[PDB]
Amino acid sequence: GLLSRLRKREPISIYDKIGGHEAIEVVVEDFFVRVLADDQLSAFFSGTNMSRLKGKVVEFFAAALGGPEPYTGAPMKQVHQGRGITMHHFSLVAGHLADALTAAGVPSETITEILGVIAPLAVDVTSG
Amino acid sequence: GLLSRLRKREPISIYDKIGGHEAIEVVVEDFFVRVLADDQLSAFFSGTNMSRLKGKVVEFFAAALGGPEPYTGAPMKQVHQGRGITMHHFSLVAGHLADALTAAGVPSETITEILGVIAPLAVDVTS
Ligand code: HEM
Ligand code: HEM
Ligand SMILES: [C-]#N
Ligand SMILES: [C-]#N
Ligand code: NA
Repeated sequence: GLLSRLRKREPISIYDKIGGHEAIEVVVEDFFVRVLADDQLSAFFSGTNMSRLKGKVVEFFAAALGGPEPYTGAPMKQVHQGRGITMHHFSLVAGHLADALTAAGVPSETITEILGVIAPLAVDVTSG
Repeated sequence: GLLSRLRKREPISIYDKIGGHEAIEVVVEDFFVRVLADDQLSAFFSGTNMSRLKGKVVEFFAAALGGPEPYTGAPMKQVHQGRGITMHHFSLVAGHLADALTAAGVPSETITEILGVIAPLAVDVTS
């Protein structure tokens, strides 16, 4: 936990400074409200079990940002390959994530930092 | 509230000097009376859930004006996209918001300041 980590002189992760698992859950739920309300994006999710997807995305984001929870989903490249996702769609999704973070009161500098973790994933997510 | 914020030595926001969230609620009500009575604007809001929109507008204005709570709604570009809103329409809306602020007793200088915050948003809202 954050307390145990501080006793061990480990620096505070992005996961911990934004509020850990509960913060991420709330952000991911809001993120998908936004993504599914966006008609440039909704159709990508037409065949998707959304409770399941959100579960996996919480796990992925938590792990990417320094959380201790395992990611129990499939590899990014495999999942996204062939879905005709361009950098335009990736960027829109990134926008909605930034919006969800903003809505949750995450400081803008920390959102930028998170975007810097997430942006390089576009390589695995997009077709081009 | 403003009291706790001053104790922290935060400078007084536009939000705080106009009376905070309660003042903005009152203005936004009157604002939309003006907008929906305007024949050049009202059809845009045909079938809109006004109650919901109003809460989001209050939230957006509060945040834009330096208020404590984040805006949690859709960004201005996305929400206004594909509506064909012109600078003419935006100007009318801004005019209606100015008149609502005036009617609420907000000093002219502060309405001018608020319009300075609002005016640059025309880039996202229009065309
Ligand atoms: C921001 C970077 C992104 C991350 C971290 C991410 C993460 C994930 C995760 C964890 C899954 C679940 C994998 C599994 O089921 O094991 C998934 C699936 C999926 N993602 Fe993404 N994703 C990202 C971007 C995108 C974008 C930009 C799109 C399209 C606009 C997209 C569309 C999909 C679709 C359609 C699925 C499949 C759901 C299903 O199985 O039907 N993702 N993604
Ligand atoms: C003056 C600056 C403006 C601000 C701050 C503003 C703010 C907002 C907000 C907060 C929303 C709701 C977003 C959401 O649902 O998450 C919205 C939606 C909307 N706005 Fe504006 N707006 C502005 C200008 C305009 C103008 C000029 C028009 C048309 C003349 C307009 C017409 C609409 C319409 C039709 C909606 C959608 C309502 C619905 O959901 O049915 N807005 N705006
Ligand atoms: C991917 N959500
Ligand atoms: C826009 N109301
Ligand atoms: Na695939």
